[PDB]
Amino acid sequence: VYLDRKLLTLEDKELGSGNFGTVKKGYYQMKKVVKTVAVKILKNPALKDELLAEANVMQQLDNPYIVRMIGICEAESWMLVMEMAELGPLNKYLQQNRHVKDKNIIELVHQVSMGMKYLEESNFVHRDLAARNVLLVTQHYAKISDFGLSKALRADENYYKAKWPVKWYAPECINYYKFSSKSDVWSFGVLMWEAFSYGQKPYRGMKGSEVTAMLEKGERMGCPAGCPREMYDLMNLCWTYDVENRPGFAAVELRLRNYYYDVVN
Ligand SMILES: Cc1cn(-c2ccnc(Nc3cc(C)c(OCCN4CCCC4)c(C)c3)n2)cc1CN1CC(O)C1
Repeated sequence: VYLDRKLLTLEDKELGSGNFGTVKKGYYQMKKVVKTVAVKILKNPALKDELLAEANVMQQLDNPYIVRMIGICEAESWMLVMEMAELGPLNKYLQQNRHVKDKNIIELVHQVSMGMKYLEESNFVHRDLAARNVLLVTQHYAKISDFGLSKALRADENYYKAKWPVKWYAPECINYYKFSSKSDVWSFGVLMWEAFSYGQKPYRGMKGSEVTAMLEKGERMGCPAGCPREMYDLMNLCWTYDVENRPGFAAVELRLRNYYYDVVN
């Protein structure tokens, strides 16, 4: 799972840019066929362990609706090589594809729920589940990306305990610093609202404490325009305040599954 640098060929263009460095499109030369890849390149304080951690999480993961890691490449700077989802972030796609029918959005978010169902079974917490971190291969095929804040849970516990996306975070994450798969279900609820709002930002114009204050009164984001009423119930079900009463992805996937096939039938 260590890749040869002379086989890789990177573009000059950047896809994304953070403190890590860059994300660039490229081509990894396989047996005969050449595979297209998205490569996360590094920019020097020992934040190289953070990248190794992300690679180590993706190494263990293996699922249709998760971004696959091809391997690591030590050359000039550290590089996390992944398979290429050509259409990009879900939020940005839906922003500039308003024609996308509501059936198609149910399909795309149900795919995310199945990836998180696997993530829950595999005992990993994502901790950054947003519409920006869902990448599209096709209009009808999504993958969950960005495992930089992801943690593998121990066999005895069922939460991790700790620059946060407060708008995607559950009450227990803000108050108690406790991250479980139920905390990701909360984030999936915000991700659903994002998708049915066509990539609109949640809690628009509000600060973290104002969002925290709003949610404590029992006030939740309203049903976005054209969103099916059964899908909006699932958002509010994902936004259960109590951690224990909130459903896991098994339940979230099962409702999205059943509802989806009453639309296509
Ligand atoms: C670690 C990582 C892997 N990737 C990946 C992983 C696999 N595939 C891709 N493909 C991809 C990724 C992006 C960010 C993307 O948008 C760049 C295209 N946008 C259009 C105009 C500005 C850039 C497109 C069209 C394709 N990215 C992205 C990231 C960074 N995450 C994505 C999240 O938004 C920040």
